[PDB]
Amino acid sequence: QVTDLRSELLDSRFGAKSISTIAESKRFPLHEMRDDVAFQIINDELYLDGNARQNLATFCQTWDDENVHKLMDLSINKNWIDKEEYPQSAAIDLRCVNMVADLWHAPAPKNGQAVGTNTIGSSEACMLGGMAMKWRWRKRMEAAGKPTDKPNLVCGPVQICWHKFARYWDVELREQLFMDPKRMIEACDENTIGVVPTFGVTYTGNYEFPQPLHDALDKFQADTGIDIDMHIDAASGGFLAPFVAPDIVWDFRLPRVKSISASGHKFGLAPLGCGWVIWRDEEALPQEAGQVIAQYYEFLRLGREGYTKVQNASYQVAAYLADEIAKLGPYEFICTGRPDEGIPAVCFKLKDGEDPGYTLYDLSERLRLRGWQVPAFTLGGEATDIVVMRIMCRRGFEMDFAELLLEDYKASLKYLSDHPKLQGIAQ
Amino acid sequence: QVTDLRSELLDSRFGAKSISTIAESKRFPLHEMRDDVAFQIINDELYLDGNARQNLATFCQTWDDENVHKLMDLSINKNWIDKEEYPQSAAIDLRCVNMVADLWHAPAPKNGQAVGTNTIGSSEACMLGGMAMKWRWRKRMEAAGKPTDKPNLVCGPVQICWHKFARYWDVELREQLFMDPKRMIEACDENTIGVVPTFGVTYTGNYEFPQPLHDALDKFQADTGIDIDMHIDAASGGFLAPFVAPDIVWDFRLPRVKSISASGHKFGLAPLGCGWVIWRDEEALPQEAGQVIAQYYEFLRLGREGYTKVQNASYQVAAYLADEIAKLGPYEFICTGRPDEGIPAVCFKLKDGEDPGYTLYDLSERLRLRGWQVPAFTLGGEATDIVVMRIMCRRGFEMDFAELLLEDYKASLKYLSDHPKLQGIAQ
Amino acid sequence: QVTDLRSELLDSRFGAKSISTIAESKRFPLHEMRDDVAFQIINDELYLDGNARQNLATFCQTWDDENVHKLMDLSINKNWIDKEEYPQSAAIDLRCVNMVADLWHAPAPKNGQAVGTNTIGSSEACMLGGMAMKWRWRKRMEAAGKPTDKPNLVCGPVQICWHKFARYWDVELREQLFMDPKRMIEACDENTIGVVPTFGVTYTGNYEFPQPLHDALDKFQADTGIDIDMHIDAASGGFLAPFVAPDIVWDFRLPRVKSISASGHKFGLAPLGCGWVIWRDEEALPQEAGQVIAQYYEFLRLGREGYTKVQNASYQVAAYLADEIAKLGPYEFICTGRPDEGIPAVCFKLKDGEDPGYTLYDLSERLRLRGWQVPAFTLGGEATDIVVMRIMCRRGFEMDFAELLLEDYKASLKYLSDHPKLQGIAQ
Amino acid sequence: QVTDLRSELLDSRFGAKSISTIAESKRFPLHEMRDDVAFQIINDELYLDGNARQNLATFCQTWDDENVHKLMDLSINKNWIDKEEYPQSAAIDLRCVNMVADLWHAPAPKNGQAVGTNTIGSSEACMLGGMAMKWRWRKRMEAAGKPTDKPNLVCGPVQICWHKFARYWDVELREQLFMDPKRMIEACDENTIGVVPTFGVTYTGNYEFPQPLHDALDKFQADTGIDIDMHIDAASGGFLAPFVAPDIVWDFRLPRVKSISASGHKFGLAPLGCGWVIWRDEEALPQEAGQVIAQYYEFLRLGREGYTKVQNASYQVAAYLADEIAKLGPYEFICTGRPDEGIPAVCFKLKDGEDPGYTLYDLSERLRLRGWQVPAFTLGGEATDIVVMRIMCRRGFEMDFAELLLEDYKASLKYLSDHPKLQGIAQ
Repeated sequence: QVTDLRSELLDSRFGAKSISTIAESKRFPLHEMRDDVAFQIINDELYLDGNARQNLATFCQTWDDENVHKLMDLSINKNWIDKEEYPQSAAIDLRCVNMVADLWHAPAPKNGQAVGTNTIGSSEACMLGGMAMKWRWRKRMEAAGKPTDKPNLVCGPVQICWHKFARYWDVELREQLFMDPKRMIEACDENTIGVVPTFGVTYTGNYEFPQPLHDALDKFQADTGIDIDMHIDAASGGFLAPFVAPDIVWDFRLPRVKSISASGHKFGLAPLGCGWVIWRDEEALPQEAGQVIAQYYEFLRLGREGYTKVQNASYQVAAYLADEIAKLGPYEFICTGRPDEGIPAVCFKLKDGEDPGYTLYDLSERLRLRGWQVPAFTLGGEATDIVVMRIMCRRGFEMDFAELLLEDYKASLKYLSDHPKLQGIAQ
Repeated sequence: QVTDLRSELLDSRFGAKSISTIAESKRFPLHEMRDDVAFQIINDELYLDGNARQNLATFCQTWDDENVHKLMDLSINKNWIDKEEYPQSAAIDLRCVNMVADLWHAPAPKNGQAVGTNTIGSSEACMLGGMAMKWRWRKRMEAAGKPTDKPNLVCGPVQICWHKFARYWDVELREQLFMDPKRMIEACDENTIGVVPTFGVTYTGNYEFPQPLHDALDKFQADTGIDIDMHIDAASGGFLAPFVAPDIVWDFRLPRVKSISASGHKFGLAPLGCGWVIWRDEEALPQEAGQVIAQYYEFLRLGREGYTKVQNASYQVAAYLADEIAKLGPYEFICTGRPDEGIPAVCFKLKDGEDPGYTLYDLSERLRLRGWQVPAFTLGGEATDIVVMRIMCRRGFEMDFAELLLEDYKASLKYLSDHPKLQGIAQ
Repeated sequence: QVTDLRSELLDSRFGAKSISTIAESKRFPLHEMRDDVAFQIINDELYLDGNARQNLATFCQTWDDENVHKLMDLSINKNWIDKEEYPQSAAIDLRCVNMVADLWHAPAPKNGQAVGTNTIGSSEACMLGGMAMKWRWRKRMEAAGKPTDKPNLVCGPVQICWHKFARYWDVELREQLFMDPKRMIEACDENTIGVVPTFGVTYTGNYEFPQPLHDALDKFQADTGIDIDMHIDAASGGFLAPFVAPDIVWDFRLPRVKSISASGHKFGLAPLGCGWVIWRDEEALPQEAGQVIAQYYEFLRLGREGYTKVQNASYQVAAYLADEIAKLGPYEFICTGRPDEGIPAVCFKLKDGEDPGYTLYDLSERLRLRGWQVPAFTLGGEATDIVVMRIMCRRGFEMDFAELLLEDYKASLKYLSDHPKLQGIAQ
Repeated sequence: QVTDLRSELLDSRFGAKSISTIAESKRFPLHEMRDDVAFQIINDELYLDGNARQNLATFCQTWDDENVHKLMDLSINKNWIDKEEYPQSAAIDLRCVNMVADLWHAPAPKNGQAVGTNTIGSSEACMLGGMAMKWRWRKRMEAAGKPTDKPNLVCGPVQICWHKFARYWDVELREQLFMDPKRMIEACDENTIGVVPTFGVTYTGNYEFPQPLHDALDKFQADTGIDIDMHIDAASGGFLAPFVAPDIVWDFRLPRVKSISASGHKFGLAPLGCGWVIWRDEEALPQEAGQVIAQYYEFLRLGREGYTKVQNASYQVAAYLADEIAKLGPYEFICTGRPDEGIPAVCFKLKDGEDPGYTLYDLSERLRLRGWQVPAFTLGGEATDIVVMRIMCRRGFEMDFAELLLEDYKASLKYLSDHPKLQGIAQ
């Protein structure tokens, strides 16, 4: 009892009885071990997790500066949930709502504060905008006096964050890289909740433009009685276009856009995982604390100048990888990465014509051997045997890193080329 | 341009031109300032926020050791969203699901992995369990074949996390510290989705015991044909009773308990803000990453030993404050803080008979002047003019701190004792 | 024994038996506890102490950069007591004595090393200079040869750091913000040790000028035989005026100024709490280590450039608060805060005419509710009818902080405006 | 202009124009340099200062643990000066006063708080006690009615911290290792202020015992009318004997002892430099904040157990060095270092008989060559050609260090022995 306790006292962390056992799992621990052994046994499995620096499949953030770290450390616990218990965090939250609703061109608020909402993620943002539009539609059309059972929410080919809404909220849904302006309201002639055109969302890489379709909305209000609003689902374009392509018009510069939704952890440099919903004016919405601190710090420290600089760095790397991989092999880029037209990413498939002995699928793993989490994919359609690869570029992926990735690319190209029987490594 | 730039280079933190302006607000910054001045600008706001250590109105956590700090530091970015991209975080997630669904006594899972779900908060947990049992009821009673427009979900007098459900999910809801076992199913005997009795909820203090009502459920199954299940809403109880009062019956030890909901940031020592939902087994449920890792670390480091020691410390200090403030003045404690009956908290009101020259509203202010966020309240009922105070105890509230609070209490007593006109300071 | 000691080893700091007791007080501890639990026990007391950042009643320093911090860390123990054990600390000490005796315009020392002395505080400085000039007077006037029992040291109405001297050093104490040049020596024309006119000491805020009175000393030398020297008690003006207002005559630029006394922790940016005494040259004086080094670091890092920037920032925010609170209510500022005339502070009182339903005593309370230690006072005179408030500004008090104080000021205005029965909350 | 500025921006600390000049001195810096260059130029001269670890001439502290360092760095600003602005530091101050006045055996205070005073150094303590007993001597004498012009304060032969008092406070002073009990009052039969016998003072190494002289005091009270009190000047015995020699009686266990003075930075493990004065009870005294935090932390963390352990470690090292150096050469230890008799130190001279070719003056410098600041001295008496050396032992001087010191001793012994012309290296 005493001697083994003494050994438990003064011992190397790799000499104790506490560690030589397997980790706990299927039951609750009956006793307590030393905190350093627990810390080590946890740290090792996240070592096994992988290297997130080279994970090019994600858009979420990777790096944060020291001051952001200190700020989130200061704000670990306290919440903005209610009013006075922590009064300044809610104030800063309303400040950032003001700043974002300014950046996306809102009408100047009369009383002095904009209308918006911070959210945990983009899904909550989309669901909020959805039931908001549903509420105003039902209210005014009941003012009209006709009954309801068949409300179709148009557009949104593969977005499921809204299909969950339409699947649970009693909503029918009926819907080039995008849909033409006419068929849009061909399916949306009379009855409709809302029109949701994406903007730099994860699945549709490059912008699905709102100016071409707004002319449609206007002239089919002029033609037939139905006047329908919109909601842009800008998961990233909401924090890219106002810096690197300001002229192109997608915000409340148009009349009929009533609400806009974005995520701040993709490209808003906000670490935790956050989202924003912004409404045009009090008339828009119906009847009815750590991430804000880091986002406000980023807003102050960087501003339009620094944000333009960082997003232009990312677009630069995207252009570089595009051109060089283009002269690597027989590729056909669907998504190149120009600031005017899409988010900084490169999605490309093998040439229509030929197979170079090796499928793209099996190049991804020869890259993985080095630690590059570069993903290959197939799209959802009538053709199911064309396969693409996407190398998303983000903050914290410097040009040097792109060069090392391209060198490992080259090495993989040589290995598969020589040993030709690696043609079908993927399922 | 050059001279003031040189001044910008080598300057004290409080001599720069960038600081002497007011903070940003109603618009987006056009340029970028230096990181140090932005860091300070933010830091003094959180200074003005208040002192969270002495904020006794909250139940959420306050302090976390260094190991959990660096561990969450390591896991800041990565998420449990899917299997491949970060494989071990989801593994540890399912591990903690096993741990919890063990701690609340579940049937041993056949394949080897328990059923459950981690969530962002207790609200999502409550909503999820509610929709789940709604699906169960609708599907099976439609296998019976009779129409459904009259679903009354009973119990839960002041919980709004479920009133939001019943407000949006087309659900009518019809409903001593608790209600007697007979009237319970009186309101419920025929049509009913579920019965939700709380357990250590934020407003209700005492355990609303499920054993007395379970015999009721059984014998009105035996009497009338309706067999109705249950769902415990154990926000704080779920992580207290299995350590400091194990014998008391409340989890799946009873047959009809189909699901349990808890919050892990209240008394589960999990920092971020988390929740747990746990289902009995596969038959129950319908057809259709930083919190887990720190909660797993605390599970391993403390276990049953450490957790019992901690919650018993909290119950200890809660008993101490009870007795001493009891013989300070003419008080009537409704919530004392015994481990058998309630969460570690002390809620007391004025004696029914008399007023000691001062309300308990104004005593909160004379406590506040030194930083004690002790909240006074009024209860919800037909009688409005009886006021209470709650001095909730938690981890990180050592006993000498309690004696300090009591000394400041004494000082406030003397002060508003001498100057008797401070009788109606609160609105 | 063995089990409880095992528990003593593996335990959270809030589960240990050692903490669950009250702190020690009325006796010496017989045994020893662990260092972490004592560290926590102490830390929570300083938590309860208050927030020194928002304590505007003090003039002493609040913040110091990391370099001076780790520097005083390196110098924690060593002493400037003598040359033999630590020879360079005394070297830097004599260096900064040179620096100061320069900054206040001394005659160039022949040997190359100025005369002076670093001290622990301003009180010891005042006593030292007083005893020095008393020795001078007694020795020379006994070289004249007439008896000495009637020494009246004039000026210094409310300074007690000199009245302690005059209390036990056998000195008679004889003595429109300041006194006119004639009555000054009216009280003094024959027998007198010295004339002590302050220079923005703690109690008298704005400069009591020595130029107007020096012509007095000169021509009552020319008229009657008595030649009297002086000693400025510049507790703050000694480290403010030579940067932000240099043209004024107040140091040894005048002939009869024999000594100067200042404090280095007020506006000299020296952390510990220090003082300086400086003598004209060797003839004046009678026959008979962490502060210096941090003050030397700040001298080198900032110099005239940095110090000017800093004190001008403080005067800036002091003017801001003046104008804003001036247009808040019906106030009459006695001390505004112009660099030419006073230290950076704003002392104001109620208008002579009317009371706005609330005294300025009770406004300090509703400011305190948020943490602002803004002190209200009563003046010292034959008339106890006026109450004042002083909002002293210092390094570390950014301007956005000032606007935050102003917003809380506004809130207090509204509150005690609506509820009028708060007429006399202060004793 | 611009190119040199960009060079000053991107540059090693040893490539800038700022460093190539020597440090500032005889004047105030006109401009500001970079703070890192200033920090470096300060750091290197402290390098040149010396190594305080091997400075065995001092008794003051050398090392403090991490927690005391963080407490002091937390309190580097706040003061105990006044009651409200920092209320808890003063509370802890009176706590430590209670604990010290308990440790030295005071009568139990009736109200509950002891009488005492914290001070900056020992000098202020001695001066305070002196003026206190002077005041009582005066008031009692006034009641008796005889004039006071010849007050002699006995004892204190080489202490100057009291001779300054007697030099400025109009006090005549008339006064084996100590003076016999009879001659003490032989110089003090009738007129006397006080009797000051040291205890652990720096100059008189080993205790000047109060029990032998107290019988004297009692029986010359019984013999002639004069009843005279005492004051122990225990600069180090005050924090030594109550742990390592409790039975010996020198505190208020005796009646006539009215006050006791000590320093807390020598052996009280208090870093800053502090002192304590303690009075018997209210009847004793006349009619008219960082150090305490660290001393209170030491009191709690260590207590009687830890303090006994550390002082016994120091006495152990003192015994070891004594025996070993006695084995080295022909030495005659005057101060050996036994716990019953004196402070932990070893003072020794050369044997009266012979010179071993080298004096101990010149052995100290051959020790210095390695870094050992071991000092040699001569005493003030009738024969001043005997020379001693003292190796004071303290906390932070472990046995290993004593062994290395002895080895360097041995090496130096050989060098002087061989080269015999090093007879008179000291002045």
